[PDB]
Amino acid sequence: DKIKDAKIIFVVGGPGSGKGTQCEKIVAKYGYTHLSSGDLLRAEVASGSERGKQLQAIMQKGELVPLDTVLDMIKDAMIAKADVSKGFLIDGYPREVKQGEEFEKKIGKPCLLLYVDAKAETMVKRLLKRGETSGRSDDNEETIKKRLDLYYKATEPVIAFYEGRGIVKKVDSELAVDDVFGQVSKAIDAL
Ligand SMILES: Nc1ncnc2c1ncn2[C@@H]1O[C@H](COP(=O)(O)OP(=O)(O)OP(=O)(O)OP(=O)(O)OP(=O)(O)OC[C@H]2O[C@@H](n3cnc4c(N)ncnc43)[C@H](O)[C@@H]2O)[C@@H](O)[C@H]1O
Ligand SMILES: [Mg+2]
Repeated sequence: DKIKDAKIIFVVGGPGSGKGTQCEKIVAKYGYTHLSSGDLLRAEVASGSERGKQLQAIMQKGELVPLDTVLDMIKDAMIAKADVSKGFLIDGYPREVKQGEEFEKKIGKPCLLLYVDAKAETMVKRLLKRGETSGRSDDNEETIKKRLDLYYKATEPVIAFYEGRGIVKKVDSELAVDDVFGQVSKAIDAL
């Protein structure tokens, strides 16, 4: 039960808002264990498994993969690091209110949610630029629009939920990367 007593930080924001970017800075500075739902899912794809093929199809459409699948991947990763971790940074989960609730039922309660806030047009620009070079098949304009629609519909209520909980710190991800990280640092330092 090292885990349920562990420091757990949720990182929530739209596609291309800068979640991963900020999380890499957090890792370098604070040394937290970075668990990205996207990275865990893409790792399953990379394994060549039949599960991986199914997840790949879902992610290519810009849709949410089943709750149990991603939560179980995250839980397993947390357990594998429970003895050595300085704290957990959960990046890209939860993306619906039910994902937050099941995480609290099966794992533990977050002490902080970092709301990486960016405008829709900013996210589109960022993702199209990244899509010029990235290995992501979902960085195309049509799928980008689907990802955004899902974000506002399903994931923004997550932000509202943890605002009601009282643990959200909003960071302005339209500033320069280091400037955003200053706000991130402020929030983490106050823990
Ligand atoms: N919980 C879940 N449940 C069900 N399904 C799930 C799930 N999680 C994932 N899935 C499935 O997996 C798919 C992929 O999800 P996932 O990969 O987890 O989420 P994502 O939001 O699509 O991730 P991105 O990498 O696109 O965005 P990011 O916010 O991390 O931005 P980044 O820092 O890279 O930055 C983006 C660009 O902007 C640049 N940038 C960042 N910040 C700045 C800044 N301040 N100024 C200028 N440029 C910046 C960056 O250099 C970069 O080029 C989902 O669509 C879904 O299908
Ligand atoms: Mg990311």
